[PDB]
Amino acid sequence: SHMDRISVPPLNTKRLLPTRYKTKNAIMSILRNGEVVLEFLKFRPTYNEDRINDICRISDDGQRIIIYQPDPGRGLPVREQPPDLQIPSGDCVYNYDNLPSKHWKKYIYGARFVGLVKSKTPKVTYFSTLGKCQLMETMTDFEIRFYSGAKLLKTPSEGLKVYDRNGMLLCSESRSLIEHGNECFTHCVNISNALEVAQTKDNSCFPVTIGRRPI
Amino acid sequence: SHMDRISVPPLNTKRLLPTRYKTKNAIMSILRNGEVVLEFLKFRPTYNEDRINDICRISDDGQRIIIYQPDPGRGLPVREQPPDLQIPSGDCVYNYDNLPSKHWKKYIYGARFVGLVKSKTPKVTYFSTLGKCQLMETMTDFEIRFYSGAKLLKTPSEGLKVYDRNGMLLSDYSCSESRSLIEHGNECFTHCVNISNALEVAQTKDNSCFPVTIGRRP
Repeated sequence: SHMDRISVPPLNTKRLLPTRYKTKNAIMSILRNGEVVLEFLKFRPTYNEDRINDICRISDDGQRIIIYQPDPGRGLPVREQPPDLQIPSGDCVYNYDNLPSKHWKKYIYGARFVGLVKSKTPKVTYFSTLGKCQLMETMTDFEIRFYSGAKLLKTPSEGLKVYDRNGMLLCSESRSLIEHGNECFTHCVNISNALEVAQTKDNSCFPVTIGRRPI
Repeated sequence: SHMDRISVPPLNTKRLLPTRYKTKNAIMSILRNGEVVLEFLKFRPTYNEDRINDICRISDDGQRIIIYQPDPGRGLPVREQPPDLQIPSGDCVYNYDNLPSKHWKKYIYGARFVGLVKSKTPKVTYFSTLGKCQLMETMTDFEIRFYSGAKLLKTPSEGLKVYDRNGMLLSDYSCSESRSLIEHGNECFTHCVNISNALEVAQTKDNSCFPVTIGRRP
């Protein structure tokens, strides 16, 4: 039933570069091979330090999941990268369509970490007459760094905002920058749609950069 | 472990009106009192029809959960309204934090149900110079019915979709017309959000500020 399948769509790390992000509760990595590794931490007085409590690896297309607890009861100490993957024993290998519900929260955490990185990864970059425009891989996040210094931000929750170089939210000059922002956004979206036509499995069309900073 | 918990926060039916969804495997209701009632169905040859196998009731702040399994094995005939049955024992009354994982699928299903309702419930309606914009209770589902006939939809689940005057989905924005629809989308969405934000200030427990409609059909 529609009740036995997780809420998020299967994640995927298309065009996302290696990155290692760390909160107080988790280390999360996108690896060179596109896989997502989540190392959830638990502080262990016994060792007086964070320990890797459990690990969730997710394939670059979101369909294959491995979830286990390393050395249960104590886990592993934190290193500069996630631990290597030991050959799976089977009962720690799940897939997207049958992932049990008790593991959905971890998977959703991965989807969200991937969402974040996608929201900061430029897919189309364009030099307008007024500023450097960047459409992110999410197709919704977008910003312009104006040569003057101002900045326009478009996000899925607030819409378009514009700021001065130090970050104060500016006002008829705003009407001008905002209008230019809409225009660039649409151009970048059109560039993106246009380029999918030339895309093949062997040859990519992104990330793309058009024009250059004037002088 | 913190990651070994239910995958949705507590639901809530704030400002949702009564409603009833029928799927092949459940009947889902939001009652007048704000309660969610999920009726799980299963076809039973012995009766030659679908029977209600079990039931899950969830309070309006998502904090109370009651699980029934009425007339076990046999179930109940489906009715057009959910009946408020006897609870076998106090063991069947849970709260959100202690709900056992064997019932998370049910709860999450309820929370999804509620999200569907919220995504179709207008919270801010604005009549612009170009269309009727509706920002929904989710704060992220947004649509404009342009007076000219175009339509623009915005959801977290599908990004942006824009339909020309002829009801055709646009694949790109080449003409001055399509580019103006996308632009109005952004401006009107920013405004409805600002309206939502500004109104909260006037909100109390005695008086509401939503749903709100600004202006009118030209």
